[PDB]
Amino acid sequence: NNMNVIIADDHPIVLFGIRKSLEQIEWVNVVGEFEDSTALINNLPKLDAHVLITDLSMPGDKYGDGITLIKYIKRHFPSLSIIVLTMNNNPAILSAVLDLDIEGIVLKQGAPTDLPKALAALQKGKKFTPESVSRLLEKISAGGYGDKRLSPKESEVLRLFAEGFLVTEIAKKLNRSIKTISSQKKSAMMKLGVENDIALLNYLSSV
Amino acid sequence: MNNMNVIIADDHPIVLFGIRKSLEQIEWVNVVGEFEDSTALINNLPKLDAHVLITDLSMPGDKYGDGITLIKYIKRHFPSLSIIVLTMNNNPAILSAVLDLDIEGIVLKQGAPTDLPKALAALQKGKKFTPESVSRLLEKISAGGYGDKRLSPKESEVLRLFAEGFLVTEIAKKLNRSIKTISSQKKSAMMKLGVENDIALLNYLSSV
Amino acid sequence: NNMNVIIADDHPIVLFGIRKSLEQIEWVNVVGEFEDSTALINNLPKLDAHVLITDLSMPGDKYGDGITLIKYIKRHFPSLSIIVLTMNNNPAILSAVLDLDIEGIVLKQGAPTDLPKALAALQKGKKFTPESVSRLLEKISAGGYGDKRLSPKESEVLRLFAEGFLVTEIAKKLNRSIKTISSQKKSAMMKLGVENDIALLNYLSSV
Amino acid sequence: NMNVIIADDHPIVLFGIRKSLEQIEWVNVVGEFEDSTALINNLPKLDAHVLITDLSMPGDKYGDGITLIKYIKRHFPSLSIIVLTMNNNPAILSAVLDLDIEGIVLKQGAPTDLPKALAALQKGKKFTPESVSRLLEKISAGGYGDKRLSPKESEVLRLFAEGFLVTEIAKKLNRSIKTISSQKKSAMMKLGVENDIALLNYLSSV
Amino acid sequence: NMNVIIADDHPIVLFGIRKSLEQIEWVNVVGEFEDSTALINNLPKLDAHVLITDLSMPGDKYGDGITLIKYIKRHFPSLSIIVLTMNNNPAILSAVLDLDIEGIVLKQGAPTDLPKALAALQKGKKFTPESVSRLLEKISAGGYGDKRLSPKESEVLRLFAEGFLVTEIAKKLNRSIKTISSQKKSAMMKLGVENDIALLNYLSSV
Amino acid sequence: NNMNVIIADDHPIVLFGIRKSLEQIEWVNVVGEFEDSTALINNLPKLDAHVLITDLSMPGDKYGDGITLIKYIKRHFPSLSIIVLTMNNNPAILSAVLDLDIEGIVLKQGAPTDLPKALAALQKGKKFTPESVSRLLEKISAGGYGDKRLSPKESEVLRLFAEGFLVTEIAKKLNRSIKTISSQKKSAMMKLGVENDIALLNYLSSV
Repeated sequence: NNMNVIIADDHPIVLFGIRKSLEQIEWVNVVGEFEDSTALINNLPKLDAHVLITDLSMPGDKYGDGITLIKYIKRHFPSLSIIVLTMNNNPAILSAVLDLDIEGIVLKQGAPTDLPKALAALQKGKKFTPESVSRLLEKISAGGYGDKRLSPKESEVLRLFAEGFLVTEIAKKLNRSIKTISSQKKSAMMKLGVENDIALLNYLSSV
Repeated sequence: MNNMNVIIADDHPIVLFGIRKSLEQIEWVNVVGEFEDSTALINNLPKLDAHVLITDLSMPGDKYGDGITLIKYIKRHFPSLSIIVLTMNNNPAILSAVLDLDIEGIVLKQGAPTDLPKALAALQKGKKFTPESVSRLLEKISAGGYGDKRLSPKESEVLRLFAEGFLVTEIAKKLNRSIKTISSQKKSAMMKLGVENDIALLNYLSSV
Repeated sequence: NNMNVIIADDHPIVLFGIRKSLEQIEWVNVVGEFEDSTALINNLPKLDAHVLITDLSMPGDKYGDGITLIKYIKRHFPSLSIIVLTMNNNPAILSAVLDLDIEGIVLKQGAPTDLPKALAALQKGKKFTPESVSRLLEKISAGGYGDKRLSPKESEVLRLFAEGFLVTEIAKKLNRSIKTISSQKKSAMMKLGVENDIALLNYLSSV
Repeated sequence: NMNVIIADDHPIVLFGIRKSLEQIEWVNVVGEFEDSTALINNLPKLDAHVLITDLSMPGDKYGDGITLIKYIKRHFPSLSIIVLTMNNNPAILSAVLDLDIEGIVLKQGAPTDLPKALAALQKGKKFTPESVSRLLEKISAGGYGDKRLSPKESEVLRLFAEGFLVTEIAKKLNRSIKTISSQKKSAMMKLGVENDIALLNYLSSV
Repeated sequence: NMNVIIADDHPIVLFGIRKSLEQIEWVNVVGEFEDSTALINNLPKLDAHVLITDLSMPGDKYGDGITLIKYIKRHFPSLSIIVLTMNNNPAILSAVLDLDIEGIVLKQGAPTDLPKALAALQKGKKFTPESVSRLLEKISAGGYGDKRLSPKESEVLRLFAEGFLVTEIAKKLNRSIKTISSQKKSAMMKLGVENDIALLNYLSSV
Repeated sequence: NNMNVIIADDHPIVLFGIRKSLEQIEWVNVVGEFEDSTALINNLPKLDAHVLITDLSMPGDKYGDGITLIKYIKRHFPSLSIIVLTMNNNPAILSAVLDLDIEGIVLKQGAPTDLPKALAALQKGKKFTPESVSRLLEKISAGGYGDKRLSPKESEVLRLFAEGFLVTEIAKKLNRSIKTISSQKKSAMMKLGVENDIALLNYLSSV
């Protein structure tokens, strides 16, 4: 079946390569290309397509930036399928994009194979997740904070610290020394990526 | 001042004894129970002739929670009880979290000889007690709960766009500045927030 | 069938009155009597009772005051059926008590047969609402704020005022005089029981 | 330089805005509107992301006042908004600031406030003039007035909300019926409520 | 004058509605549409009070059915909506009424219903025809059907949702396994669920 | 690290088997054995226990039944780790018990191997889920409604039906024959376990 597609990307060289790779798929018909979000949004009403392939970092000063722009397109064009094509390999960005409930994400890194597969899955009404995305979602598998998971003893020490126990009181409670629990705490702070107690306690309110 | 019955709880037996002796020198305060652990405190609360509890944060007990969670538990299960938290913990985020429980007040132990009687007096006049020391520690997280040195408008915008999914290079193009300037404003922002990597920065920014 | 009943009232003559009144009903067995909520709550784990008859003004050092005590009993002893017997005839109080999902309210100003009817309805698995309680609920029939409902014109004036229009600007838009809109505004305020514009705006912010 | 759109339906006030912005070299007015429908319909094509707008603007289509501003915020989220208003009511000004916008400028306030607001916006900062802050002091006690409820007043209201009749509050707090009736009456005046149903609804929110 | 927009992709129905409204002197038809894209794209331009629209209108942009109606409500909040539909499923009609629109008119209901809907709108009131109310009585028992769950059926379902086996329920209630199984079957038939998993999911999300 | 344990079960073969299994572990002490929920709740405050091994369907009505009793125990003794033992092999019950956030579940077949593993997992800090539980959860692996997943075509049909398209109008929308769509709807209704359009729509509204 014939699928009408719109491309939105502000990197001319990437846009060029996407156009060329979609021209070799006979059932894909490109009906628009845009370099900023104002032109994209203002023209979506007049173009017959229900697939948008879009990046995250488009310029424009009306309809929001990045994830907020994708949310905006979703709410204002609810029948439009969205594939996000991005160079952002940060795990927390990718999972936040997947929380929006869109067709799929394609990393520009592994993209020669993935974009045609994403479009194939879309034609069959399925979502697509390439190996290169689920690989990066494993780096936030241990509680959303990293590859090195907190040990059971580290987690208890941070739990008591978040409950209002000072290090000496944590030492007194679990029978270990002050040296031991100081290092179990320091170890845990390094894994979470935090430099002081204020920032540690803030971080633990979230998760 | 009218006569006021009081219950005291602290896991340090020497401090518990000390608190009792200080309060026995005040003729309008009468201590009717002392506890070392939270299990015995909770199990005895139903029978004790008092509705004012002065309590620690670091009590042992394997049953009703510990620290802030234990205080929550006491509030829920004994909602007429007035609670003063008497603690050594000076960490601002712990203090504001205890104040969010909507209790009578916090007394820091270093000021207890004068502030603990003032807390009990404020309770009789139906007002909360927050000593100057506690107010000043709360000022060390006055900028968005993360520190005293606030993010500049330029730093906030860089972080905002980073949270939206802009890479540093794309923020530079967006804001029309160099990659060196954006990288510098980001590094400064991360230091003020006290975060060391991007995963930590983005999890932190999911709160705001 | 027989029914075990606990009574709680902090007025000694009323507590005696209730016990004695129920003494006439052969199938009612009074298994406990309380003057304060602390003794009541401390004995509920031990007593086998289907029903608690209680007022709202009991003194108590521990388990809450009034409605909060009723919530407490409903939460911590979830099989206990509750009849609230109260002198409080304020419609918002009675409404808030009925929202807790109890057997029913009986007024101390009620009919001689109201409390016996409530107990009888409970045996049949049904809630009881006395006629006197229904008439009091009619006093807040119009949106919870009173008996006299806001007119369409009054509501439009308050809407525009809540959205930030001055009375002079409401006159211009609605094509009416300042006197007419002032009068409709003054009328709306009297129906809501509100004395100044700050109170009016805070009231409209909630509902 | 900064392009700007202006929306106000009082030509006298619109001249004062256009006059004071003519004095500022780095501001360009690229759009002027008198109703909200024309404003909203043209925002997609206007070469500006800064709007100076009236609160009480005519317009059948997209809402009125605070609701209109929320509508603009939602449909154009990158737009910075400065609200120009004749309304001096503290609760209204408070509710406009809760929208999270660049700021409010009063028409009655000083003539340099709008230049300052635009200058603040250049630096990424909100602007709140002294005239707005002065008016907000009128609701500094819990958003209901200038005079705070005393501890005794608050306890009386708390017990009333729990279902204690005035007679039972008196027995509970060991005081006369006229004392707590007086404290209740005083509390109701500070909140601005005339009867018990209004009082009890007010206490459910806060 | 009440300006009206009409939207239906069945031409027989679309021209029919035009004729129906031309008989009423104070109604002005300002637009006619066969799809939701053209409808939504022109709503900003057209000055209209009311929209008469069906539920199954084509369009690949702004949503389908109920979602299209919600979309129109959010983005054009002054537009009164009358839904004209051939769908007479009570759960659909109930869900459409929950949107807070002017009304529903069934296409197989009487030919005076649409004029009566427009007349009611002009007086500031909602219109619900008797044919719609009759269909709503088919889900009167808790939104699930005509026949309400008995007290005993509800007791059995309650224990089953708590994790009790039928044999355990029988023991607890001093009844036979067959009696409990029969009360369960009967309850499942009233609810319209065919297996235990569907029953539990149905009971948990309610 | 001596671990004090309470057992709550009214089935004698199961109670005996649990105690016998725990007798073999040197660091385990049984400090309570209860055959009804009221005795259990009344004695929880005065026993020094970290772990509760409890039955899902114990007698006693005072504090709730089943899943509701477990939530009640959780809220009133939040530091108490809970292992639920169950004769109920219904997948939807098991997932609802797991949603309570507890140490784990053991089926009735797991008198020997499952409890020592669960208790070892608990001492180390981790949850435990036996193979026998996982195997039964596979029966609801598709969306919580079964093991036969709705196809994309089926899901698109149901989505349009929930939005208020008649079957005739779904055929026009999707450009398929009415016969194909009726067939797709029927098969989708079978997978969900619903018998009429009202149940289907309520199912699609809620979950």
